[PDB]
Amino acid sequence: DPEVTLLLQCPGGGLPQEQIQAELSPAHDRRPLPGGDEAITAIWETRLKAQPWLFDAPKFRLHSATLAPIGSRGPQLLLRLGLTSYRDFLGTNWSSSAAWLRQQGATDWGDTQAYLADPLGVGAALATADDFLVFLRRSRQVAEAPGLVDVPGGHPEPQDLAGQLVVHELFSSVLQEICDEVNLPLLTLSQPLLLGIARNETSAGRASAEFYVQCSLTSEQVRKHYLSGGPEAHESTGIFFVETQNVRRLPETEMWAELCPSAKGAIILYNRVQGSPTGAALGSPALLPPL
Ligand SMILES: O=C(NCCc1ccc(F)cc1)c1ccco1
Repeated sequence: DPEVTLLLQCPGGGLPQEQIQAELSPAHDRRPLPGGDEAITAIWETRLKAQPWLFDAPKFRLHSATLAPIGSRGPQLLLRLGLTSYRDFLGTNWSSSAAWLRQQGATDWGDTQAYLADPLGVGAALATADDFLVFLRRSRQVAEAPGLVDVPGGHPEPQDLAGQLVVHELFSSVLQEICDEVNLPLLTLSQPLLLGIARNETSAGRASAEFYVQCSLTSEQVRKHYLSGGPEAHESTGIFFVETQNVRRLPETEMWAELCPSAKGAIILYNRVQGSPTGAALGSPALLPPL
């Protein structure tokens, strides 16, 4: 799967909010482009002159994520975050020249991402009360991965002492994206666990934080809520469900070729961190069938 790389796999079946620190610092920002940020301004001008209803928005930038030694007390993850924007994204990661920016970043800074916006995404492995994961079909009109299968998620917008508020907005944002797109009540959702971070190599390496969320509704109830919103209540064109039993071997199915890179990241991390039992009971052949 060359289109996705794992940057982080969380321990202990995934990390809760209270175990994560953020450092939000202008040291974690994109570096100015070698020939100047005028190239970004020029792409943005061209785009607004064809689609003048477009608007910019701030985004978090992922610089890096350091895990503590396993089994330790205290905070288990440090996220190093800067600030970027939708405009910077369109001028770097989504540029035809994005691979040239990665090579120049390697040369100048020893960092393939130094010249890339790299806005941070969130996604969820969302499980139902009857043990299915939730999948969504993308419109055939979107710029990236058109008509592909996705999971719930989005790209959160800004507004350990500013740090704890930033971790809170990240966890809050994945629940809000579930409520907005799947049309579920907030009180049917568990507090999220962070499974890990995955990079989309088809989008010049921009990362997404992948979470586990449990819903108290059945697959049939989730479907009713999604559909009862009508076509205008969601960006996706359909919803569907796969038994958690069957998610284990999804990379061997014809579905795998239809999954967008960030959804592949969510499913790989779900299988490694929530699946793959460690103990004698769940590890026994009748509960963990060989092959
Ligand atoms: O609108 C786009 N993507 C929506 C998701 C998103 C990605 C990155 C972001 F920074 C903010 C939102 C798009 C245009 C060209 C390539 O993708």
